Amino acid sequence: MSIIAINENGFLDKIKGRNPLFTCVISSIETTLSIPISGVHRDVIKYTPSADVELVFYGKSLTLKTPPIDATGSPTPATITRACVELKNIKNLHIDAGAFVKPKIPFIEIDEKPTGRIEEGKAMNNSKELYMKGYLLGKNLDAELLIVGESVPGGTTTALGVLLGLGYDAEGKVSSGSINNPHELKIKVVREGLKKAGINEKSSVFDVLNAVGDKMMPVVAGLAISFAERNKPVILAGGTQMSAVLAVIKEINKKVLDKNLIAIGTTEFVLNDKKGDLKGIVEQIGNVPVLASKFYFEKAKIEGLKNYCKGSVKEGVGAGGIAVYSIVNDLEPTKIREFIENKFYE
Repeated sequence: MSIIAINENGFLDKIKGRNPLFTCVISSIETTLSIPISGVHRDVIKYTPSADVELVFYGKSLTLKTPPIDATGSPTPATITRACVELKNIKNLHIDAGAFVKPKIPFIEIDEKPTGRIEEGKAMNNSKELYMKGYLLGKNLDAELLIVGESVPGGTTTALGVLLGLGYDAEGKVSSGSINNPHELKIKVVREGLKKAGINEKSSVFDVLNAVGDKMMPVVAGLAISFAERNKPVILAGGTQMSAVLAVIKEINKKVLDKNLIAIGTTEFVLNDKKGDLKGIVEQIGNVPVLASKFYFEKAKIEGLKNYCKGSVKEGVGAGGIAVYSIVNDLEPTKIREFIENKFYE
């Protein structure tokens, strides 16, 4: 309808009428401060993830005082997530797995240290701990459904690395936030780091993460496995990075994906990315529902939204996913667009 479904195997009936909790897991990547692997400008990259979740939780950013707009002038996808949170009354609580600058709203601290130098094969020490920290947290979170999103700048390069390190064919398939994608750079950083950590076929998932992952990933894997083991549906609210994460879920608990309980929820912009292949990556991982939200941003009064139609900003902060949740639960898609148009004064 206003949802694009790839292997909807009675999953949409599973998220209908259920009570959600939304959470966004934020992290920073040390590489990102010296190497322009991400589209977020260096001058503001440290502050970006907190500012995102502040907008979702509180209604405005508090470290950054400026409005939801990126280079290109596009409203950042937190505007979508917020819209949904306000129009569908979705309780939300956000998690820090290493943001350079911490949020000024209440947040769950899980790891205060950033993800490390990806090109040096030292992303982290404790992918297993982070996984467990996320698992145990999930037990104490009560909801009939989890929508778990992310906000990690440079996360598109760690998604590439982790998938490549688990032996998937991902090369032209993981993409970028922007239209421009410095692929040559990104893949050199990732391969450089797999080389240095000594990653191979015999490597464990915790090694690959430790080499080139980002800390958001284990936590979300823990969170998701936890809800899935309790027979609760989970929407991995992100694009191509969530495929990486799905890949990790498969390594830790292959038999959880046999339950039809974990879906990727993203936007039409990611799905229909000319420069990437979410569907393709996910076919290699397993038969998992992939669902994208339609925004009808072509009709938007605010021109920054139409930039989504071009690829200039595609997804983030669980926007794709929380909108899937909303739309299936009877939010008219245009209500999202209008919300954002009305809200643009703060």
